[PDB]
Amino acid sequence: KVFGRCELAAAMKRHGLDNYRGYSLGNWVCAAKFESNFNTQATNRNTDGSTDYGILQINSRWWCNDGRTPGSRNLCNIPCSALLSSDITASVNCAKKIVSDGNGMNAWVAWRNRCKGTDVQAWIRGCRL
Ligand SMILES: [Cl-]
Ligand SMILES: [Cl-]
Ligand SMILES: [Cl-]
Ligand SMILES: [Cl-]
Ligand SMILES: [Cl-]
Ligand SMILES: [Cl-]
Ligand SMILES: [Cl-]
Ligand code: NA
Ligand SMILES: [Xe]
Ligand SMILES: [Xe]
Repeated sequence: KVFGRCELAAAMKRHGLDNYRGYSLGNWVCAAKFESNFNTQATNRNTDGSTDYGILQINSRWWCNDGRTPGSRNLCNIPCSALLSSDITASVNCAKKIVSDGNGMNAWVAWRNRCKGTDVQAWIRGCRL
């Protein structure tokens, strides 16, 4: 599923991401925009052989199990496929673990490079919510 911006904002809000660990909803929407272009099915292979999954591009090195990332953990206790669902619950739940992990949203390289420090509220501007 490719979310619309406002539709994703709504979904993220519903799932308790707005201001989760202090990160306003625009941060999450922005991160999702640049991580996946709001596409729940987004996948990207990393050079280390791990893969990033879903609307927030959660990595199999730590967070999910894909059966093909040797020595990996599965800290969200989920198959990485769960992260590709049109329903964002698993992505959100895993994102919450990630962002609690100590480096906050810097875990998401696109957030750090494209969202951090920017007018992230623009991403939820005009949305009803
Ligand atoms: Cl957009
Ligand atoms: Cl915001
Ligand atoms: Cl991540
Ligand atoms: Cl497996
Ligand atoms: Cl694995
Ligand atoms: Cl684990
Ligand atoms: Cl933080
Ligand atoms: Na893993
Ligand atoms: Xe991929
Ligand atoms: Xe998400």
